[PDB]
Amino acid sequence: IHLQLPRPVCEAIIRPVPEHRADQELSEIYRDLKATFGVPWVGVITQAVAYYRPFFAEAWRRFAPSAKTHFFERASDDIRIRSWELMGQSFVIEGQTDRLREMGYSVREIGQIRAVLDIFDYGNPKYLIFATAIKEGLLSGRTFGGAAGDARCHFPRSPICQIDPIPVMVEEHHAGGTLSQVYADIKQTLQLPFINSDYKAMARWPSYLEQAWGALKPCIDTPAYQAGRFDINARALAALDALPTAYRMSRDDALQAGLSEAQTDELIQVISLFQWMLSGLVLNVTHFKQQAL
Amino acid sequence: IHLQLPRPVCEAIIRPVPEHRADQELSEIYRDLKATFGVPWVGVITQAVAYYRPFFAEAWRRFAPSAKTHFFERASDDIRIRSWELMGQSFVIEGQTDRLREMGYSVREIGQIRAVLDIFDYGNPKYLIFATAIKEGLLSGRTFGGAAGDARCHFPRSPICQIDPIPVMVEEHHAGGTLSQVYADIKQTLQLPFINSDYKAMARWPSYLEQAWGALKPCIDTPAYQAGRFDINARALAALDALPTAYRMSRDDALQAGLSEAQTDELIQVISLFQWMLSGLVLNVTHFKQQAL
Amino acid sequence: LQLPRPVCEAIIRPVPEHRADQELSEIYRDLKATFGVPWVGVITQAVAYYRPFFAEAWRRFAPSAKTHFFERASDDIRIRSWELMGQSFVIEGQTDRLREMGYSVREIGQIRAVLDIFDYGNPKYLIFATAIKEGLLSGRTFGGAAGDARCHFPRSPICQIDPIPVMVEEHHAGGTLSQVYADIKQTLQLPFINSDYKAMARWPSYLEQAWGALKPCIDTPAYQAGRFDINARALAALDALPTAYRMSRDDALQAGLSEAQTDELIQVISLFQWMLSGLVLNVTHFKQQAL
Amino acid sequence: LQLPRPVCEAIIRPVPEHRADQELSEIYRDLKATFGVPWVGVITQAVAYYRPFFAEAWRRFAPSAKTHFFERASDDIRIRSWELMGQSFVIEGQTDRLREMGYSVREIGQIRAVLDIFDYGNPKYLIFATAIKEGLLSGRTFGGAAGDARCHFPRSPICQIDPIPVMVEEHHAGGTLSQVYADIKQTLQLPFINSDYKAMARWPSYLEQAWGALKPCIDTPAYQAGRFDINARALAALDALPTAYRMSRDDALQAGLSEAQTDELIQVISLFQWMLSGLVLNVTHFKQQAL
Repeated sequence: IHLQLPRPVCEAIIRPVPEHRADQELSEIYRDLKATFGVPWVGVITQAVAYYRPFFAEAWRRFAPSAKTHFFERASDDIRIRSWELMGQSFVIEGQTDRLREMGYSVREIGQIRAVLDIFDYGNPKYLIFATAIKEGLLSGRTFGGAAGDARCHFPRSPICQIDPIPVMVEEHHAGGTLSQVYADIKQTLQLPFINSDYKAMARWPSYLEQAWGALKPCIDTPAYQAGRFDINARALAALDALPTAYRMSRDDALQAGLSEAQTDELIQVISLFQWMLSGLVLNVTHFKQQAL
Repeated sequence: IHLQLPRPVCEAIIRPVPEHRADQELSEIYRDLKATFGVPWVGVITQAVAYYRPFFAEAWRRFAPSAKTHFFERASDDIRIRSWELMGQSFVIEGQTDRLREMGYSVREIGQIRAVLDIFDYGNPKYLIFATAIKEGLLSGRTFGGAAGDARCHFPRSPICQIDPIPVMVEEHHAGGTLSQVYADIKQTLQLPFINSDYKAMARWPSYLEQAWGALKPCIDTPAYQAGRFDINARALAALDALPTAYRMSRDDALQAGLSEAQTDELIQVISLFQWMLSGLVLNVTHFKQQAL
Repeated sequence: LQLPRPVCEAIIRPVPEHRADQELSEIYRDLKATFGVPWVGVITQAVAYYRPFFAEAWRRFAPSAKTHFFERASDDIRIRSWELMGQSFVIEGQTDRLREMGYSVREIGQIRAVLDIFDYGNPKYLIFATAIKEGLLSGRTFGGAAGDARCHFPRSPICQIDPIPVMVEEHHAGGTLSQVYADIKQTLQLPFINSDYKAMARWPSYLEQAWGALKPCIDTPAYQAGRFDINARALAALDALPTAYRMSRDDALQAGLSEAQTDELIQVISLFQWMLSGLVLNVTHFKQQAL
Repeated sequence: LQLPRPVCEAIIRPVPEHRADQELSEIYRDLKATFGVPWVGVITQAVAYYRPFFAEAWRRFAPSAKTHFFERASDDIRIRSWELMGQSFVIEGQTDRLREMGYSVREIGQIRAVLDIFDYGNPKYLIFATAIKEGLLSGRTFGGAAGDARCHFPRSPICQIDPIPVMVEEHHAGGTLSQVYADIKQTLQLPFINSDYKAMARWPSYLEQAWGALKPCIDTPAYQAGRFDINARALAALDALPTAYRMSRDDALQAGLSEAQTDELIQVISLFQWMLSGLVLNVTHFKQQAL
């Protein structure tokens, strides 16, 4: 009837290691991840995988060569583009700029809000593709990519990037009552046990987040949203298949790296949920950005 | 029975021009103020005076030579020191670092909170002395300072400073729900129609502000707080008398700058309230800082 | 295949960012923000002397600059340059030699990051320079076709616009540094020193090294062919601008320039436009050295 | 009054910030954050070679460094230097000549901000160097008296620590810059180039100018006398440290150094401690030139 991306089962407890808690050793991997993706934040996805640290270190080591490439840059960008395309076609997204002005937001402040949205509009596809690699590698045991056709695919990615500062994020333990209820609403509506970095950064401006989320919420899990989400997911799987450097990181690789059988089961649930989440997050950020046009 | 600083009458509307709204010309004055004070934010006191822009520009022009001096640095610093001294002596201020940890705050986060408190602990004395200059100059029509004394008083101040970026502040139009309630509580308790930059910056961590304000609130307008406040105000007055470069900015000077009689009356009420406010703010930040030791 | 240097008797008058007044600095900021780069090119500094033309040219060009199309066409020039220099030249790695000179791993990383700025940014300036020159010379209207709707989408968001890279300006320069600059000017046939070399000059012994290895490649047959190819890419980009660009001699008059000033501008932009195809190759060479 | 240069056979082995490993970098960071300065002095880079001693000495000195007393005593040294150079020399302004060389208002602003960094921080390094040296030479316990309780209060909090100043390192330098560096070494009797001159060297023509104006003042009678005075202030600051500092030869042994390594350290710190009184005067001179 319409394409619907099924949410996986996750009973595993999720234990993200935030940047402000990461020890020196973890922080160096975090630094490399941000420098390579060219983003100023470590994804909650990668924070959660990092709990299984030796797996995280090895999976990053193996994925990183592909992430440095022209191919990966383009594949990520094309997902941003597809999202923009879908949401523009399927939804009448009224602009919120006048409404924000009426609330008292100045031109500069709205500019700052846009800039925060741009960070995630750029970065999230990269996280989506990485999460997809981690999940599919664990589930299938397959070796992905490394076909090396067009030589330009292996060229270095477009070199510029913003890696500082970490965006201002209102963590759950920072948050007061009213903000906690918006977080609760987002969690329930999106079927997640965590608050994404994106929403926490928007929450630097609580009345903006309330507005932006309130306009998005009715679109969630409409047929068009759901079909679009499925499409974004398919794009991410297609990118995994075309990685310029082969990626393999199976259960046995996880065991080799020092995970137990039980941790590996747990990790599979954790990454599956994050991977599913990420196609939705891409569409959501696109919606926010188009609202603020 | 004990020294207490009378709150002036202000029925005039306060119209601060925030840094995110200031036009090009005002922003240049704002930049010079920050560079000269050595602080990363424009005070709400100076924002409110800036509404009367030709007065603000001429008053800053006349005060700036003094603010650049070794004297001003030392006099401001001595007010910080006096405040530290008074609050230490008069109150049993229990450390809140353990509670913050229990609430989920990391070592790095608590460090960031302290850094924010330091900005205001350093800068507020300077704003206090300036507001005192503006108020007394208008009320008295007197010429303050300019005495030949110790040549070293005219030397450049301690040269290092911190002027970027503007602290993250949760503006009233940013706030939602419970933060506005905390803001309401602060306004009513401190008898102010506005929220200070200091509390808007603490509000970056709403649960921290709630704790810090809760611990401070019972101290407000105890005899010891009030007597301390009076002493801080007295130091401010003494500093004005010893400015190394003479400052005069009377009603007549205000009229010559292009203010109307009615604007000058309004400005007098406005500055009087801020001047009064600032002795209290200094004690409050000291309290926060000692809590967070 | 060969790009002949144009004739330029006109004096070039860059307005550096550290001298630009408030109004001009606002246009400079917008340029940087849109291109997503931390520096104002000497190309745009020189055109800024003709301020009413500069402001209107930017006004007309900026809508295209903000697009996916522009991001991709600029990126494809960088890719092509990488491809050409890789195939056409044996470019020996210089990292070992840098280390032997006392450069640490972190310093070499810093040097690479400076190179990446220009590697990214120069194609954008090249296309803009091409737009200005051909607009003036031909009076034609370039681009503006609907075509693929995605071409008009906003470009890939993220950018680095601060700080301005540390540049050793000519009046900063001492004796031997002035001599490297003179050599560069002579060899490249330019009356000015590019931002690229000035930034490299923050590490004088590094600049000498890198320029040293590049210099014998300049104006070899393969370099010239490569340069011709890069120029052709810039012209193709201009023909496919998603938003129409027209800015003729007559438009220059309407913007506030006199006829004589327009004629001078034409000489100035022609020199810079020619220069930029070569700068792209040169930075690509530096970058491959530093691999 | 005169201040003799100590004998120093020892090789000085600074560990620069761009080479420091993770462990040392954390001490460097705490040093900068406590002093409130954006660079790690060469004094501390050299002592860092004796890392077990450096870590313990800093551990012992840091509680004093954090205080109101230390902020004031350091500041009073800056003031005294300002005072002395003002009285003892006719220092001609150089802003006009810099402008005439092509420096803009903003560039001269940037130059002044760099000088301010060292004007602020060098007295702190001087006092620390004096503590290390005298601790080792005398074996005494310095300070630790209660006295005025305000002396133990935390220092004026605000600080600029964030970007390391751009410094043209000796291996960055080529040609004529290496000559100016050699002149500085010979004139000041040092085997190294201070962070302050390396930062001024970001503008090579400015450094030549500023050094050229200072040089005839070096080791005149009024300069030597002022230097002696600055040294004596540092010694007084040490005697009044709010928290006791003891770090003897025996402490050096307990910290992990051998006896021979301690003998060498004593030579190294003695040379730096002597250098620092001179550096304070020099930066004061630069700063008054640039008014």
